[PDB]
Amino acid sequence: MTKIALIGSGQIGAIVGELCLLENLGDLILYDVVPGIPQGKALDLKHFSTILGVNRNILGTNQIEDIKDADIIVITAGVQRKEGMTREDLIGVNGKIMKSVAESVKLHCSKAFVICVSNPLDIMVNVFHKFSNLPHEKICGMAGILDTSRYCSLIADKLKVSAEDVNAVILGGHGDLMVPLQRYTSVNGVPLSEFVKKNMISQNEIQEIIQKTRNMGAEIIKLAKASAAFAPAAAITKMIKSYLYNENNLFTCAVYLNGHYNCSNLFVGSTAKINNKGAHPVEFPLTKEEQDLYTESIASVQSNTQKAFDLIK
Amino acid sequence: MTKIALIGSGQIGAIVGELCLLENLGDLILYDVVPGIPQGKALDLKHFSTILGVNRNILGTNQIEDIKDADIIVITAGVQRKEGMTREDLIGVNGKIMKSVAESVKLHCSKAFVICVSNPLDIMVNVFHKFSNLPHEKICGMAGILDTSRYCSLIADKLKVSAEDVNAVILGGHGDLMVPLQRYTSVNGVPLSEFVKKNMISQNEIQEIIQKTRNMGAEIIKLAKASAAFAPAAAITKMIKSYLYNENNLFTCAVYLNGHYNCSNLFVGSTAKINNKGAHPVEFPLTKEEQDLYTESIASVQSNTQKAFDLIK
Amino acid sequence: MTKIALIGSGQIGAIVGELCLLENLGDLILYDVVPGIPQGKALDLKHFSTILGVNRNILGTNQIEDIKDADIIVITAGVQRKEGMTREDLIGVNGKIMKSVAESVKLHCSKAFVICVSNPLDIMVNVFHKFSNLPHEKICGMAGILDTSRYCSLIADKLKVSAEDVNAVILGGHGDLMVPLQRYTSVNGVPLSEFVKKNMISQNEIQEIIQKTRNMGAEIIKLAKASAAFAPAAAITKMIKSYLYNENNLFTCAVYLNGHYNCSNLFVGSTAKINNKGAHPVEFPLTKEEQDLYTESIASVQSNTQKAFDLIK
Amino acid sequence: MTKIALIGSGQIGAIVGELCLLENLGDLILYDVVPGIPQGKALDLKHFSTILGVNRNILGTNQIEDIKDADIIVITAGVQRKEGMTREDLIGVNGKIMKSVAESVKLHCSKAFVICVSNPLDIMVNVFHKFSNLPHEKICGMAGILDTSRYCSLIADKLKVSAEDVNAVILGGHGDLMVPLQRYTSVNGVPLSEFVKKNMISQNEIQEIIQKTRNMGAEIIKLAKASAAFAPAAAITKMIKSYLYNENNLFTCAVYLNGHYNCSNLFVGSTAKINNKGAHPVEFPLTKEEQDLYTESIASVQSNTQKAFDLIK
Amino acid sequence: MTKIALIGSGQIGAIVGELCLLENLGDLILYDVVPGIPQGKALDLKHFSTILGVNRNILGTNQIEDIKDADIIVITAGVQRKEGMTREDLIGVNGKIMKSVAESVKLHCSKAFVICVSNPLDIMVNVFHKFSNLPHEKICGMAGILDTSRYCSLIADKLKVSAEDVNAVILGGHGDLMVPLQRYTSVNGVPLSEFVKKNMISQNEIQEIIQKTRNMGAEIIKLAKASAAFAPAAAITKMIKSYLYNENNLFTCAVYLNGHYNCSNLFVGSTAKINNKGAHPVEFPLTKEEQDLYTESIASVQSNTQKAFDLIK
Repeated sequence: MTKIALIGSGQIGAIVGELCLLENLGDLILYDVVPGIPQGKALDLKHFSTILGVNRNILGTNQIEDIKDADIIVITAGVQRKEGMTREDLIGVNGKIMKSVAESVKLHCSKAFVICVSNPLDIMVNVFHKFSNLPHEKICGMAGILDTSRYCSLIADKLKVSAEDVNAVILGGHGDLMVPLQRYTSVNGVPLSEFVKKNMISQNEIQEIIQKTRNMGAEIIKLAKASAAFAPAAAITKMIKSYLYNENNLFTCAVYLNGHYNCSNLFVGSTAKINNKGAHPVEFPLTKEEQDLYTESIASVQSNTQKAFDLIK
Repeated sequence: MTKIALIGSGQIGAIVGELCLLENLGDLILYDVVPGIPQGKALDLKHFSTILGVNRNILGTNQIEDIKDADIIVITAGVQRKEGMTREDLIGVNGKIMKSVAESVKLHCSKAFVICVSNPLDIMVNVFHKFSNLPHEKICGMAGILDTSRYCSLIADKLKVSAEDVNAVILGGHGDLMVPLQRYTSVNGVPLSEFVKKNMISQNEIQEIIQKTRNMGAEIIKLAKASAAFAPAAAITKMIKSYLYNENNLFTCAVYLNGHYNCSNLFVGSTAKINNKGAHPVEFPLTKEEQDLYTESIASVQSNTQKAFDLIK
Repeated sequence: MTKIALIGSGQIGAIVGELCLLENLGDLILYDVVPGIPQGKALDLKHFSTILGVNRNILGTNQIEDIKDADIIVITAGVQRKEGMTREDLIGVNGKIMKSVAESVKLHCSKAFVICVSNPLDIMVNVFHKFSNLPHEKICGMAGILDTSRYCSLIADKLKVSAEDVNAVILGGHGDLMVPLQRYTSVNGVPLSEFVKKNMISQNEIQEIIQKTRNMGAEIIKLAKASAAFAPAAAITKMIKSYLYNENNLFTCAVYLNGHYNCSNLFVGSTAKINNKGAHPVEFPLTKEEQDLYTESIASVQSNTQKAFDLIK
Repeated sequence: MTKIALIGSGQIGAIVGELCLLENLGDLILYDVVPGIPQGKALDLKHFSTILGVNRNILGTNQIEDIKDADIIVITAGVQRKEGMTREDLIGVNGKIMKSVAESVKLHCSKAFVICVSNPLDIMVNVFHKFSNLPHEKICGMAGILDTSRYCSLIADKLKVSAEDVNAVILGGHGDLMVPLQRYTSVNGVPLSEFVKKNMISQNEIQEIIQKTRNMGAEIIKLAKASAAFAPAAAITKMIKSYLYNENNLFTCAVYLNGHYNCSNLFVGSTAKINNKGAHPVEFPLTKEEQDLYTESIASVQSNTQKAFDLIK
Repeated sequence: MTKIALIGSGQIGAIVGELCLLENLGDLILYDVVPGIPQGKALDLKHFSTILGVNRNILGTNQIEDIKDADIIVITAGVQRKEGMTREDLIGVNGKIMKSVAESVKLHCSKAFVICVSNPLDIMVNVFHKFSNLPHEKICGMAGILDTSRYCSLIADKLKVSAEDVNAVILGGHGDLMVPLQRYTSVNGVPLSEFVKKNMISQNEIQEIIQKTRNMGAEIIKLAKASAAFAPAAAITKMIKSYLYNENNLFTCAVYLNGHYNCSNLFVGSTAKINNKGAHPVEFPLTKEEQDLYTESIASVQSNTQKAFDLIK
């Protein structure tokens, strides 16, 4: 009975649709502006569903009114960045697209939980909120899970351990001003600081890792000649699962802050719980230095978000 | 410990890699001729692995020697067809590529089980056999599973049933001369013929469905502007699973015929079992009319194969 | 949000609960008459859930009112048979228990879909219907998927093939009078009759297999000193999945017949579809000899159902 | 090709076999001393396998020589404790049974990786080592993962968070002298201490939770009238998976200490990595108070292990 | 210990301070921009306190940093409208003042609960939220209580009953687009509609009363040559009391809507509860016609709020 609408049928959308089918999360509505594309991918995905014994319904459409009564909405519509570009260079073109999608969600399915993915992520979540007229807990953006996966994955490699239970918190915008928190990094419960004391990893090796995390998006663009698609889709699916199954899992994602971390009236990457009712920030006790860094990230997101609103006229 | 080598890191390969990671089938070696591409997709796949709690190793490489000791080889290297083109139009360019891959497998991992996917499928399997020097049971191509999924998917839709237990046999080349067998089509055990007697589907509706099944590959290319990637990948992964886990499943795939169905010394789509030891054809008692259709399909594959060998000097 | 209520916290119930948790089908309500038992299994199932990363809610209770607003009900309450007993020996004691459970469902959650498992199976589905006051499509029992598994499993062994795509229809009561249909038995589409023609299996071997299928329930009792628990639980889960996810899969199960197969006003093992709206019988064209066997099975289920109603006073 | 041998076909063994089948980990060998019991459970597991589309081989046997060439061995053979008994009460009867299993493993498959589960756990691992003549890294016992899952499950409930990414380290014997480490407890990376500072949980509430974790095994026995089976099986499976797939995951489990934590020549619950080569202890920097508690737990295990060796003559 | 800060020491502020003292709600901080004014009113209020036996502390100040650690903040700073003006004519001058106060509250007492009173009310609340960086539940504006008191007062007069237990809901902006709800008007529990049926009041008399309620603000300006001061202060005090004493009273006030009444991301007059944690909207089921009126009011408040933000660059 659950309806999942993918607004954007590119790489990410399609793989998200694939991963939702694998876990039987819901019926799919594949939407795109470009004619034929969603219908073709929907055909493929049906055949895929037949081979693997999944039976959910899949509809490829160019009519956005087909999004009606979606329980979940995943927004990948928009242009992606190429080599040499920043995510912020897309601000003009994608802000306009995001507003249009917001307006459509507003009139067709105001009760949906909305995961925004268009870049620059945090900024575009703010645009979607402004024009959508949905409650703020029902809107979020995925980024922190992806940055966290990269950071953890690199930490796990250096420590010669499974990435499976390396966890971490990364605060702030999906960009160069991420704030990975060493204090909030653990390996199956054991803080990262124990591994530095045991000389299994150094402060410098960690700073190196943090740098690779920051530039990872660009690095994959450079190497693959396309932007990352699999990891973003898995992260999105993780957030969908947390909502549908009322899991109350604690992630980092772009979320409405409201007096948390000295910030109010802005969507930005932060620690949050996702359940039945949406995405809910949680504040943890930061040091002065940690909070200073986080505020600095929050200042960029503030500026750029204003810029985005300005450029939309 | 199992090593899976993906020769070709395009859409199909990557997704195959993705599905192999989801089921923990083995460590991946992502190979492509184009520099940087496998490395980047390997990065994305690692981060995808970290998010979903898979821990298998993933290596992106341009050095084909890294294929050494692969248990399994999936070949997607080659060019794909565009709108208006037939699969047979690729014969010239892909035959040469397949020969080169055959030669590489010959010197670097002669013990591997080889699933060919490059188009036109059946023809390219025969090229791979000729220059690889591998036993014929250790080589096959995926196609029948894909074509079956399509045909079963359409039969399921028209009968308003789950596709989950609609099974069928499609014999012959992966092309316009496929031979779907109505006699060998069932819905959770019940022959398709019972549904025609019950008037739930007509002989015309079936012929319509067989036509859509033939053109489906072209229809997706027209709509999606790219060739089917998810279904093919699932089909491949099924055949991999059958080999690795010694399942002895009965599929249709491109397999070495040797007196079966009045055909000898040719790889062509046919009923076969896949286990530990490879792909083994199985002959079922066809009617005259069925066999006649099959032989006709075999004849094209014969002709086009000879063409391919000729064009390779 | 989906609530799955297990009325009976024995082996079958607990495993069903476990399989439902693995696929995230819903929150569990584990009910039993015996104090402490459901609470303890619920603790174990929570710890299981924690280790496998499943987050659904699990409540062990002795208050049947906690079954309120269940979407799904699985009934395993009752006594099981020991060595030397038939299923029909439980008629007296389990009829009374079933009635009581019917009365409870009637006042606490009249909108649920109800899967009965207590033996003798078909009889006890008729009892539940009589005293529950639910629509007939909302009530069924599992058996035919279990018996089909056993029969397909033995066929697969003899043919040296994967059981994965061996499908079959077994009609009739879950007892000695099952009617497995050779004509509706296929191996990945290919009718069983093709394998008799190819001399891969003989009519005698098939009769042998049909006998072992009939006695299988007793053979496991004799060997394991307890009745089969894993396979039943899987079959149940499959029916739950076909209802929750509106799959419309075609199974054999105990369903309300209403002019189908010359039978009216009785729950008995038959071909049915399960979807959002419940279990719906489907009639296929039987031969005279098939229908005669099926009618004979239906007669025992009739007699024994009357016997059960009589013994309830 | 992987062979998993379950020495003991009770509740735990069967469920382990059920989980291994679900993930296609390997062919099963179900062994027990009592005739008929493994054969019957093997039948049920075959049928379960047929319904869920798993195809691995399952053999039920009373001939311990069938254990040959097992890659993995799970030992659950032995008596379980009843209400009012301690785990240590089983020392006499289970020590003898463990020695006999050791002697059998010694002559039939000396290259296996061995996961011991019979109680009292740490003690019985030491017995197995003594009489098996395997390398110490190839032997371990599951316990920590179960105790950790309980403790984390309770922490999660009190904090209103998903258990999914609550991690923790519990050191010491599987018994009243467990040492849960608050310092090494995190919620998706965030240390437990942050939740105390934020007043979301108190030091007393934590001591309460530690008490319930200690008594949990007994509490289930009291409520369910049988010992925990699902969570132990899931823990086991997780250690199997970490070995077979060379995951190098960091758990707590009974492992050979060798200068780690001021302890040498004893198997005891401790922090360890599991991979291709077996179970390897890892020492983390404990406080004086933590180490004191851990040494106290180690002392009991020492004493009781001696006791066990003594009672074996 | 409670500190109540009055930002603005005009008529309303002083009377609020008077009423707080009468009920011992807290220590007062009287702030104004004009030197000497607060110090003088504070003296008077101390003498008043001495006569009436109240002993709270009272500080008159021109230093806004004396607002630190205020639990409550009442903002009356701004210019009031004269005869012939609308509340909307103040938009330019008061928006700027409100922003400045917002900035000061931001740095000096971010934990306060903030009651805005400057006109035009709804619009200025939205300005305060924008620049203050406080959670939206911690900010509100008083208006409904005043409008409701006027409407209930007039209904009481016409019905010859005590105003004491005449209750009503008035939705929407504090202006000509108020929406009084007849359905939600009662006299000690008895709906207004019962009095129309009893012929104690007519539909026309009610429309007359609605009109007097809308113009009442202006009518007092015309007659008294100053804007209302006593009632506004009583209303404010009632909202303070509900916060400080955690009463959870259901009023109408300017509050952050978030998917309530088809409106999101705007402060506007609505039904809300006030407690410990701030002002929380509540949605009641409106008719189409009622919701249409309300949406119209919400549109003005939208437009003018935008206007206000524009006039502040």
